[PDB]
Amino acid sequence: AGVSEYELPEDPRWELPRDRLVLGKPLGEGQVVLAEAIGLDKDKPNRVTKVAVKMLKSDATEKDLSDLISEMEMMKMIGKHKNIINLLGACTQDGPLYVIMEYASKGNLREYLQARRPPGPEEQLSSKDLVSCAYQVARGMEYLASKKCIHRDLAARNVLVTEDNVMKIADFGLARDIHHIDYYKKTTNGRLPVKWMAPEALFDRIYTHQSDVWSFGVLLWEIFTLGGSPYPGVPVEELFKLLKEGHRMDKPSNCTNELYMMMRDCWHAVPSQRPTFKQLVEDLDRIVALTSNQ
Ligand SMILES: CN1CCN(c2ccc3[nH]c(-c4c(N)c5c(F)cccc5[nH]c4=O)nc3c2)CC1
Ligand SMILES: [Cl-]
Ligand SMILES: [Cl-]
Repeated sequence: AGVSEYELPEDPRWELPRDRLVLGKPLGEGQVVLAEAIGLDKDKPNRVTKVAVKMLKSDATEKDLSDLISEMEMMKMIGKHKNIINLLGACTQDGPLYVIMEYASKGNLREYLQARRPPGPEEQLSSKDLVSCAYQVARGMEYLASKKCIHRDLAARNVLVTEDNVMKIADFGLARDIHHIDYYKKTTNGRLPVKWMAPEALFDRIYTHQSDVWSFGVLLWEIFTLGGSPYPGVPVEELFKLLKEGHRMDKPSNCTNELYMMMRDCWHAVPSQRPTFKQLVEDLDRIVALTSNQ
């Protein structure tokens, strides 16, 4: 097929033999599939680990390859954290590139939240559990900011949830060209990504840790609305006009004034005035401690 024009250098720190990998069902679309890995840890060769594997489609170009490589190398550099999707290994030699990453069995946080809305098929979440989820997501972002990583698309759809209900930030290492970002393309739930972007990111294409903090304000809103859709019915130009006039979303029905205040602070018009992720981690810690299970 032409796969591939260049040569991939080997990296013994991360390489896994291809036959140690037992590929399973598609998880999403580069496409990500569930797989079983035999002997991921080279001191325990007879255990399988469920993992997710990212790979190129048959249609891919040298550019897609380069992008996937960039994400893998960024992930090597950023190192490990409980609340991000971690690099586990890679198959780079003698065949298609496979990037092996942590598997989150309950899927993305948006659907996870929606599936637990009171009926009108699992159980409802307590206030404490919602705040704990915000807290975990903030800890992940604080780790990434400390490693000088700007996410640029933080949203519930890019938070994954493990078997053990651990929140893990995903897709922080993607290489995208913000200038070819089409404001009109929609997500696969049908929503417009532009609704998570800070105004200076939106209008001026300036991406900072402060604009990530704006996005985290929107994610908080998602959490306390149980996976609700920001600015429903609103198209891109009307959104621009809302933001230019200083509109901010209403306080979700079940949500304390302290948490809504946290949201509004994340949405400060002056970026320097927004809290940092470190501050959010401390505030959410205290609030988790003061929130009832019941
Ligand atoms: C009934 N249940 C619904 C939720 N279920 C589910 C659905 C989709 C899912 N995608 C991932 C997943 C990624 N998409 C992913 C990535 F795109 C990059 C890096 C790591 C990744 N890890 C993942 O674990 N997990 C999923 C679980 C399992 C079945
Ligand atoms: Cl590490
Ligand atoms: Cl979404």
